[PDB]
Amino acid sequence: GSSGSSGHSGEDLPMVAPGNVRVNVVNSTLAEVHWDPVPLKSIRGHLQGYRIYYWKTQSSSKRNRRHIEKKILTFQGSKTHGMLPGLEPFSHYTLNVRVVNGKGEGPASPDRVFNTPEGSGPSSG
Repeated sequence: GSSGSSGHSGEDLPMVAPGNVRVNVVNSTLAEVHWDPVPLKSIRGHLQGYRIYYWKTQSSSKRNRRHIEKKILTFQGSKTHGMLPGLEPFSHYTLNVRVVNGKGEGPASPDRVFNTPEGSGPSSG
């Protein structure tokens, strides 16, 4: 076989994703992800931001419009941590970090997990 043709010229694009990924749950509804500040050599050009993809785990939609809600988070500029607000308590979540530059994204780093504690607020039933 082959599978080939198409070429390009230009297109600087990123190459690797951030080191030492971790996440710390902060509040019942708020977590804080951590990652390493990648080299410009991997960014190739001008770092726009970190994006984070994440989804609800341990809910599992089932039957009625069965899919997984795969949400996105936006941290422009060269942070090394970024919060997950507007989540749920007593739930598992999965997320991953991706670099973005002036040309596009590159790869996403290894996925991570966090479970949120229990709750807080005027719950009753």
